[PDB]
Amino acid sequence: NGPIIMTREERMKIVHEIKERILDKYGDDVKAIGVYGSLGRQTDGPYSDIDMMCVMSTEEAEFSHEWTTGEWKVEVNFDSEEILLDYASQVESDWPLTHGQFFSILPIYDSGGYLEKVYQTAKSVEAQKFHDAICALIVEELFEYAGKWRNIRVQGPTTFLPSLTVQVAMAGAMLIGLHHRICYTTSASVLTEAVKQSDLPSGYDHLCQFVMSGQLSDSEKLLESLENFWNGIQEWTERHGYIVDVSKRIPF
Amino acid sequence: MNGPIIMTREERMKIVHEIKERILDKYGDDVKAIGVYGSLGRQTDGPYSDIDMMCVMSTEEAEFSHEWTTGEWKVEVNFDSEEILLDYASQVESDWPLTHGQFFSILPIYDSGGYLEKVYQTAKSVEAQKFHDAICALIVEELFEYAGKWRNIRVQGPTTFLPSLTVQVAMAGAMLIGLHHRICYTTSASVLTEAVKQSDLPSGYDHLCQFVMSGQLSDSEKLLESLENFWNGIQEWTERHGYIVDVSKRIPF
Ligand SMILES: NC[C@@H]1O[C@H](O[C@H]2[C@@H](O)[C@H](O[C@@H]3[C@@H](O)[C@H](N)C[C@H](N)[C@H]3O[C@H]3O[C@H](CN)[C@@H](O)[C@H](O)[C@H]3N)O[C@@H]2CO)[C@H](N)[C@@H](O)[C@@H]1O
Ligand SMILES: NC[C@@H]1O[C@H](O[C@H]2[C@@H](O)[C@H](O[C@@H]3[C@@H](O)[C@H](N)C[C@H](N)[C@H]3O[C@H]3O[C@H](CN)[C@@H](O)[C@H](O)[C@H]3N)O[C@@H]2CO)[C@H](N)[C@@H](O)[C@@H]1O
Ligand SMILES: Nc1ncnc2c1ncn2[C@@H]1O[C@H](COP(=O)(O)CP(=O)(O)OP(=O)(O)O)[C@@H](O)[C@H]1O
Ligand SMILES: Nc1ncnc2c1ncn2[C@@H]1O[C@H](COP(=O)(O)CP(=O)(O)OP(=O)(O)O)[C@@H](O)[C@H]1O
Ligand SMILES: [Ca+2]
Ligand SMILES: [Ca+2]
Ligand SMILES: [Ca+2]
Ligand SMILES: [Ca+2]
Repeated sequence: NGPIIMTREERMKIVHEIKERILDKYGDDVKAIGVYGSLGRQTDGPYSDIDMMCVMSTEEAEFSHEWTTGEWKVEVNFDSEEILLDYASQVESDWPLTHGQFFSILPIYDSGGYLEKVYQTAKSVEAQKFHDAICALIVEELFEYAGKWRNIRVQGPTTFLPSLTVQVAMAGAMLIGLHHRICYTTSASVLTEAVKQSDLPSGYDHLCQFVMSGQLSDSEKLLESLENFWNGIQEWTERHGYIVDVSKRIPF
Repeated sequence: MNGPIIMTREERMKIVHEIKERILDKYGDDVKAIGVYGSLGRQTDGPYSDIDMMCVMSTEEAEFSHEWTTGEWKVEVNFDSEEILLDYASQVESDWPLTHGQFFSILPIYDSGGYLEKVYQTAKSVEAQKFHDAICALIVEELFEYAGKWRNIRVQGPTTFLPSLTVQVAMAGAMLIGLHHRICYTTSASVLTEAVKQSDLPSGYDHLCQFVMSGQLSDSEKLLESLENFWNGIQEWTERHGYIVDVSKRIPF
């Protein structure tokens, strides 16, 4: 019947059950256990799942247990300290979406401040990595998206335009999050938090109103809204020094 | 940069061969093969399409990519050792229908020993069990969690996320059906349009896709009905096709 309603107290009872099972199964190879996601922020809603992370002493440990009981869902990630720290210091195009997990850790088990170390590593990422990730996002994501809707304008399909518009607004949100080096609280609040940030690219907020409201059927408006956002991107990047290399026809 | 410019297939192929020559010049006999994938590999590139190319290296553990723009056009070249590429071609993730069409239409431009054919043969020869597992994982990892997200939206918001979530659910359903039929979608723009003409869809999916394809995503009440109907169709569909996971234990490890 899909996920059921659960209270915060029931989810924490489940968490401590998982904690005991982890400690029983892996014992002294467990360095730390934490809850992240909305339960880690103590903002989980009725239908929220449980996300837990485990620091293992075993070197090269990298596995996950993800399951449902038919009523609720749990995900537990098991990483060696090195693998977890290296992932926490790595900045992809979706870093604002993903790395909020290291800012929300509720420690449940910790033998030596490992969860604090993970948090310190995530909040201390060098500014250059956000610069590089922003330039990568423009090339690998926004430029490709611009080709996709320009193709749609000349040859369709307009049936893809609503989905693409959603993706573009999300990519724009990642761009803003990388620029402010702030992680969004949750996925559902990515767009609502993005448009309250300072320093938006021209045309971004207008595009987001289509995605947030769901009024994505006027495909001519959407293409014009995408173009204005794309135009504002070049002005915004030049104004913030996120300059993309266009000088080499073949850069290797 | 003025964004992507109009380019013809002839111009894009001229660019491909310039890249091939530079790859062959730089890596010499460590290049086992070079091929084109994406819409240019299918010779269906549109005016604003970019260029996607693959390269098989003999160097062990080679795994890098060069992706760049000139301000007018964009290129991506992926370099993989044969082993890494054959391994990647034979793993089935939740997004296999989105990603692995690349191995079925490679336009060959350089090949020292049928490596491009070997990649294709590897991609088509994946065991049925790998699709079964990917489908069961997808239900747990993606659909069940999406169901909680829209149920959370109904009770505590935000509805401003609902159009986006609905797009994501339609895409995941498209992966689900593509995994079921072992069909890879052509390009991202055709994922939903091809998913809905597949036989034996879960009940409520085509209606959900009609919301997403038409862009009529402002009626939060109707979307929530539609997501629930599709979620119901999933329970019927998986359970009728044997995509069953044991869910009886509170902690299954
Ligand atoms: N190449 C074979 C294998 O690919 C894997 O990565 C796969 C996937 O992650 C990766 O996706 C990469 C991302 O990462 C990176 N952040 C930007 C890049 N444009 C995107 O590329 C892919 O998605 C784009 C659509 N948005 C497509 O336009 C593009 O043609 C496609 N190669 O491309 C690969 C599939 O083509 C691993 N590298 C490795 O297991 C092995 O190399
Ligand atoms: N965990 C530390 C690091 O995680 C990485 O993977 C990251 C990412 O791909 C991975 O994503 C995994 C997927 O893969 C897997 N196929 C389904 C699973 N629901 C999803 O989980 C992630 O996405 C969900 C939202 N859709 C979130 O609810 C979930 O909490 C989040 N961990 O979770 C990790 C981030 O939390 C690498 N494994 C490795 O660098 C190292 O293990
Ligand atoms: N695609 C993704 N990949 C990796 N991490 C992600 C992710 N999406 C979200 N996250 C990270 O993983 C955490 C848990 O994500 P989710 O379970 O999907 C939503 P949540 O933040 O717990 O709020 P919720 O109550 O709506 O569930 C996020 O808070 C975020 O830090
Ligand atoms: N998110 C993704 N990740 C990995 N591969 C993807 C992908 N999306 C699409 N693909 C694969 O990579 C190839 C190239 O994708 P893209 O360049 O993004 C669109 P295309 O198929 O070339 O048509 P188009 O560029 O004319 O719109 C696709 O044909 C497809 O097999
Ligand atoms: Ca969660
Ligand atoms: Ca989760
Ligand atoms: Ca392409
Ligand atoms: Ca591409």
